[PDB]
This record gives sequence, C-alpha cells and structure tokens, in this order.
Amino acid sequence: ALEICVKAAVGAPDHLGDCPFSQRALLTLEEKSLTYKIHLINLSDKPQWFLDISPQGKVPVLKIDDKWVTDSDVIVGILEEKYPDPPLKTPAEFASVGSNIFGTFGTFLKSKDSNDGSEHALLVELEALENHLKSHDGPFIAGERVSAVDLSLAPKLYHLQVALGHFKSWSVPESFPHVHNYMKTLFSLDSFEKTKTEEKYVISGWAPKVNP
Ligand SMILES: N[C@@H](CCC(=O)N[C@@H](CS)C(=O)NCC(=O)O)C(=O)O
Repeated sequence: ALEICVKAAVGAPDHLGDCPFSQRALLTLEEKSLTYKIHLINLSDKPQWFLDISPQGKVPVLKIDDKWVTDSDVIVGILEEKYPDPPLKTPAEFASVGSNIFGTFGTFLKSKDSNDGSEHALLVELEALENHLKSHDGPFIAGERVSAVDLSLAPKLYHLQVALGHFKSWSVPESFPHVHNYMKTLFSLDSFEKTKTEEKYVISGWAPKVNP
C-alpha cells in the first residue's frame, strides 16, 4: 500500500503545498497509474511520527515494501524499477537538460540588485533549454513521450512561471518560443493537472522566502 509524504500548503495545511520534489514523485506515481495515500506534512509544525521516519525532516518520503524512503531522485528510480511499464527512463544524454534552471530562477527571484547578473544567468539556462528543444524532436525532451527529465523539470518550471510572474511581473521572453510551447505541453498533462499546487500556494510558499 504505497504512501507518500508531501509538503502541505503554507497557510492551508489541509491542501497540497508547493514542493517541486514532491510533485516530481506524484507525477511519477500518476504516470505509472499507481494507487497511493498522501500525507500532507505541515513543515512549520512537523508531526512526531513523520520525524521518526524522515530523519532530516524533509519531503518527499515514499513508503514502499514497508520501508520509508527519502530523496525524490531515489523515489522515482525505485518506482521505475518496481513498475517498469510504462517506461519513463530518459536517455542518458538528455537526463540533465534544464538542470540549472531552478537554481538560477531562485537566485533571480531573491535578487535585490538588478546589476548582479542573476537575470542573465537565468536567461543563459533558458537559452540552453531553447537550444535543446529547437534541435531535437518533441514534444518532450526525449521526443514523443514524457520521461523522467520532464517530470523533474515540470514542477520547477511551474514555480518559475508562477513565482517570477507574481513577485516580479517577469515572464520567459517571447524570444524563447520552444520553451513556451514545452511549458504549455507539460502543464496540460493529465498527471500535471491532477498533482499541481494551486498558484496561491506557490505564492504563499515563496512569500516568506523571497526577502527573508
Ligand atoms: N533533494 C531532495 C529535496 C527535498 C526538499 O528540499 N524538500 C523541502 C521542501 S521543497 C523540505 O522538505 N524542506 C524541509 C523544510 O522546509 O522544513 C529531493 O529531491 O527530495
């Protein structure tokens, strides 16, 4: 009986919160059509039973074969092994595409100094993604079907869109049309729609972190 601990929404602990690592795991569970129970963990008031099975107090955590396993990388790899069909393996050459976007996004979101180069560093990572997407068959990073890299990136690109839009009135430039198309593709996946955090909870999640 699979169970997953994920972040509860800031300000509404009975709703799904905004952890993109948790969403990567939920996406994988859904793309594998698996049944599972969700535990919403209020990270500002962690329950004791959760601390007892997540030694670092982090989410996500998956209960499988009666062991609780941390780290969304490990969780999605174990699911891929245990439930091989349909396959989500991304060819190795593409498995790190987009991998620096989320970090550059967070640095730009938190920047107070518009000459510190943070916008440019994000635009460089977006350009790398545009360059991959315009030169390889789509609609996903590895072609016709969604795979692990897309499931890792989708929640992160959603944060980028919602948070930079709301906090900075900033959106991915229209000069990256492939990135725009790719985001639309990911956000309209049935699995994405089912597992997504409401925008207002991406906002509440980030608000206390933007400018500590
Ligand atoms: N690398 C871990 C990252 C997990 C992580 O950073 N989770 C955050 C929520 S997004 C967390 O549990 N933070 C603990 C806290 O804020 O108290 C993974 O991929 O699972």
